[PDB]
Amino acid sequence: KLPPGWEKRMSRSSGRVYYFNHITNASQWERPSGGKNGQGEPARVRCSHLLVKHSQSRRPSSWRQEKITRTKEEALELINGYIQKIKSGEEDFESLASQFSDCSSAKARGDLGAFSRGQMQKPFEDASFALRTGEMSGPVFTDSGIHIILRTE
Amino acid sequence: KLPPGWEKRMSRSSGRVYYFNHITNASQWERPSGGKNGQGEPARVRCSHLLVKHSQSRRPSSWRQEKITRTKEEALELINGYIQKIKSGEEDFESLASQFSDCSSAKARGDLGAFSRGQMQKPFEDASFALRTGEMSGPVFTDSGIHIILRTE
Repeated sequence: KLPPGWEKRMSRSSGRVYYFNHITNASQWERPSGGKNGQGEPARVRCSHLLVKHSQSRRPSSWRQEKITRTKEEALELINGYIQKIKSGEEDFESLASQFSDCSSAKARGDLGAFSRGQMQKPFEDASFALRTGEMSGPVFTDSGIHIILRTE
Repeated sequence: KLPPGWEKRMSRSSGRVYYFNHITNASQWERPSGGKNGQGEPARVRCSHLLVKHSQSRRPSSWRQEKITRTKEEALELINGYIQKIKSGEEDFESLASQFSDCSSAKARGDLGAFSRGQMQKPFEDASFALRTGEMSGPVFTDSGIHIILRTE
């Protein structure tokens, strides 16, 4: 039981039990399922994303700044903060992506349109295809930087 | 702190702590916020809903059945099951609304379009306007029956 990549975990040095997805890096308190079988993954998905680059990005530059100097660590710090703000309900994905995404797609509020496998960097693709409609990933690491992915279709 | 209608609660006879919204009846393990002030509520929203009627509905009839005979209790049982299935990620709101909503809007996968205050039954409206974009309510009781509301805009 439990959909692809999902496993019950516990925070280190704590008694907090949650569910974590090994493919999307998403964490949630809620059990990810309650049967459907032989479903596989979708052949095509539509996602939006929020990218936070760092000094180690293949191209450490964006519409936000000519030279990204933040470290991988600081980038992750920011990504976790954005995820926290979205999950709290205080800020929505689209407004945060429009303001803070280091990807040009920020102009379209982070929307990347629909795509199939073979287009995006492997970890990005793996996470995108492991998300069910409406789900949001955790921190996804690619050569571009760190992403938060939202599956819209 | 905590947005409109939200309060930290605990399940009776248990140690399970969660957050509950008194206006939308939504329950979640996640703190609903992490500051914005003087925000009020949106003047217009767009929502989708899934209605489960019961024998006490003003009009106990729908495209699903000429006579709804289920009790208020059974209707609530069903609504809670749908909320559970959506939160698990096993089923999405639109497909469930298309199949089980007793409202004609089922034809549009539950979409009601955009609206302002003064159009919908009071409890429905109160819940809709207390939802932030993307949020889903808990069981909302109106004269029509019991609803699950999803704010899309």
